[PDB]
Amino acid sequence: ELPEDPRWELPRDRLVLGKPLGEQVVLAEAIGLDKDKPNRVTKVAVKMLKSDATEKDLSDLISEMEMMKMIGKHKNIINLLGACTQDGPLYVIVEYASKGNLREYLQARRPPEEQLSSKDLVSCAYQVARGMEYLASKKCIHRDLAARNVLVTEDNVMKIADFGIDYYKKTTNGRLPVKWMAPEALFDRIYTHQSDVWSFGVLLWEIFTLGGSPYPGVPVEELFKLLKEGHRMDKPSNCTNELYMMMRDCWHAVPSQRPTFKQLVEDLDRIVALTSNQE
Amino acid sequence: AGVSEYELPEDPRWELPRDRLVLGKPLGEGAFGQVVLAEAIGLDKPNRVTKVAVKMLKSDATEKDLSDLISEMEMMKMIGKHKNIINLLGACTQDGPLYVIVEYASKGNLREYLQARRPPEQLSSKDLVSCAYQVARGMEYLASKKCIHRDLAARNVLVTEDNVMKIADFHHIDYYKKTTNGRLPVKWMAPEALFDRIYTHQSDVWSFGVLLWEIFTLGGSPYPGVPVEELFKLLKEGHRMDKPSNCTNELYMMMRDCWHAVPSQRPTFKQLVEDLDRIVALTSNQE
Ligand SMILES: COc1ccc(CCc2cc(Nc3ccnc(NCc4cc(C)no4)n3)[nH]n2)cc1OC
Ligand SMILES: COc1ccc(CCc2cc(Nc3ccnc(NCc4cc(C)no4)n3)[nH]n2)cc1OC
Repeated sequence: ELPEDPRWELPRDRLVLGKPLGEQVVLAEAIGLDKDKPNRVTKVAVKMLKSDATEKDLSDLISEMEMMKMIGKHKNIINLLGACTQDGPLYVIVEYASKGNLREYLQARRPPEEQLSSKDLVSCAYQVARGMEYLASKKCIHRDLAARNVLVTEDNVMKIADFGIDYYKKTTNGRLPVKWMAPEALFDRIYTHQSDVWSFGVLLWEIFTLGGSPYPGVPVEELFKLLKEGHRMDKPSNCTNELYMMMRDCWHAVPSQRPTFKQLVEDLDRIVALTSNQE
Repeated sequence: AGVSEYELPEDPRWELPRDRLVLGKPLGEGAFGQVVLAEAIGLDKPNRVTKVAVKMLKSDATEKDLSDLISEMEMMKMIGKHKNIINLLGACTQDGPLYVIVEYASKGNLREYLQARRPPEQLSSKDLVSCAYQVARGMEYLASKKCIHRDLAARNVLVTEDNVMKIADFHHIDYYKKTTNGRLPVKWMAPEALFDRIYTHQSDVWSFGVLLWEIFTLGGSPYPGVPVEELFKLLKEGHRMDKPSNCTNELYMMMRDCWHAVPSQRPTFKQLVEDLDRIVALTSNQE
């Protein structure tokens, strides 16, 4: 049996499980998630263990939930809304983002859903930096910050997910997560907020290429050689010299010299206000 | 070889006496040939010196390497003169090693020329389109003379003192073989040339598109860190190199057109020369 936390506990008859969202996370409807409004349904995402899970997988899911409780609420992160911990499988209830991951969102909006202006792209970057600055302020290190791990809501709000290793392992889309990793995290296994800033630099590149794949055709061994040579990704087209300078600053060889998330948030705030929405 | 082991046939139209050629510093070398800087005393008519490039065999060459050098010289005679190609000026074929005398381009290859001029002799957007126009004009002439290049890349384009673009070097090939700079020549090859060994003027158009990419990236390296096997996989997926920064949508559409999967759907060198001529005239010299 699991211990019961009344702040977060939702009765099981208040949760209507729906279609799976991805491979497990399912779409669901929560009845009266808020105690003050018991007659309203909220579309939510529910994370649960599969039938083949072990006692280690359960402790991992519990730890993720406990971590989300400690971190607290922020507009630019996927927030915890509740849990079903008693008399049945553990359900971790989180915010639902209907427009999917940021990579897919940007790809679907490439020129021939709707079209994104230059100001909208800088706004995505600002929102992600904002969420990262909050997570860093809570002493949290992400370790896999990428566009695939950023979710977009119905109201186009950016929300960071999975915040709370074999180099040759590939993702579902067939990409290599090492391509987002700072050299000190890759070669010395040193993970800091500065190593996440390097990953944010790769994320900025993904935004301004509208869901572009980093280093296409490059295997792990060749990437290690590019990083050792001090190779850096090329300036995307439809990217200012100022935004490319930001990416390059995030990719400083010396971690202490990279900008912080606080600086990135301030710079991005000023750039948004100066960026045209007319193209 | 056809008596060439002991003596070469004469061609008085092109023959320069050996005492009228002063061999100088080497410019570069391959597996069995080499290129040296030289001074030629009175090429035309009479006593003035011209700085020239001389191609000759290395001391380890075979009869096959000699027949290859002879064939290159004979091909250059057939092709004729054009401003945007390295032209034949003469030869020393009798009583000694074969010397193939060609035009000297002092500012080196286009890849180095563009890299040395990256911002910190700056080049404007009109200068870049002008390089592209000049290469297309040289290629249009070579194609009109039934010459298929097979290795059209910025490394094989030479730049003279007056900034004129001149094309040089106009189962046997190993895909895994690298250049001096450490690049893979397969990254310039058309898919039909790569997968079906079909070489045409349309396959050279594909290479010109990769050359256009090299110009607008100011000597940028195509597909860095990509091995041969992965490149084959990118081409099979219909992957295309990204639009460089400081490159118009019109010039990127030109590159993409050059990279059409169907060779008949690619522009011809005649069409590229016409398009580039119109673009140059409309391109600013102010940036
Ligand atoms: C306990 O740890 C987690 C905390 C939060 C999440 C995100 C839950 C979620 C998913 C969605 N919206 C969509 C829309 C379209 N497609 C998907 N696919 C599923 C998917 C993508 C990612 C990123 N994570 O799950 N989701 N909103 N909210 C997943 C977590 O575990 C992997
Ligand atoms: C019959 O085949 C050829 C016909 C012409 C040539 C080019 C001759 C030449 C070289 C130069 N100027 C410089 C300047 C700086 N560095 C060099 N490097 C030498 C080099 C580069 C390439 C391309 N070919 O040779 N050359 N001007 N003119 C080469 C040929 O075969 C390899």
